[PDB]
Amino acid sequence: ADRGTETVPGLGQRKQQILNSGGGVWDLAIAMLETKNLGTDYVYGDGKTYDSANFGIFKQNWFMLRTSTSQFKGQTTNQWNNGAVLNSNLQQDIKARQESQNYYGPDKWFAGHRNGESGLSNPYTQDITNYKDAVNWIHDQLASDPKYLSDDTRFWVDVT
Ligand SMILES: OC[C@H]1O[C@@H](O[C@H]2[C@H](O)[C@H](O)[C@H](O[C@H]3[C@H](O)[C@H](O)[C@H](O[C@H]4[C@H](O)[C@H](O)[C@H](O)O[C@@H]4CO)O[C@@H]3CO)O[C@@H]2CO)[C@@H](O)[C@@H](O)[C@@H]1O
Repeated sequence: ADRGTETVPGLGQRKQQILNSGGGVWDLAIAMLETKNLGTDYVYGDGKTYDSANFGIFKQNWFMLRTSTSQFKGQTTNQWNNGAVLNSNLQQDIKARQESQNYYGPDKWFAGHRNGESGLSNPYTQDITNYKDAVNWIHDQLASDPKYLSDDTRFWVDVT
């Protein structure tokens, strides 16, 4: 199916760490879609390099990082490995994503997070809206009962 639910034993411990490190429910929804374990132990850079490499629990790409975060603004494409610090600093990870979205606004943040630099050309394309929709649905689920902020339930969407 398009979407569903699964139990990830222990995940509620990591949910609470995220919410105790400056994250909000909206951040948890984005992280929940990105990885099953709310973790950073996917392949380095998510298998990608330079502006496309992904770091942190949200799999933020280096283009977004270097253009919209206080921690990385001004840095170059070639400096992309600097983003890896987010894989082991959850607070900086959370802070960077929030600053990125507060720099670009939600719509353009979605576009550049999903489609990189070329997504900023038009944030309202269907592939971006599909991603937006998925994060909205997961947030609606987490927001429907406070238990979902501390139990081991994961709401997932297959964003084709
Ligand atoms: O694209 C955005 C974001 O996606 C990330 O991957 C997600 C993926 O989007 C989706 O949420 C995925 O959920 C899995 C889920 O964990 C279960 O394994 C599930 O299974 C099956 C399901 O139970 C049903 O039986 C269905 O009919 O068949 C499924 C397959 O057997 O399937 C879901 C769909 O895959 O979880 C991953 C994260 O692990 C990342 O790719 C990220 O980079 C990305 O930006």
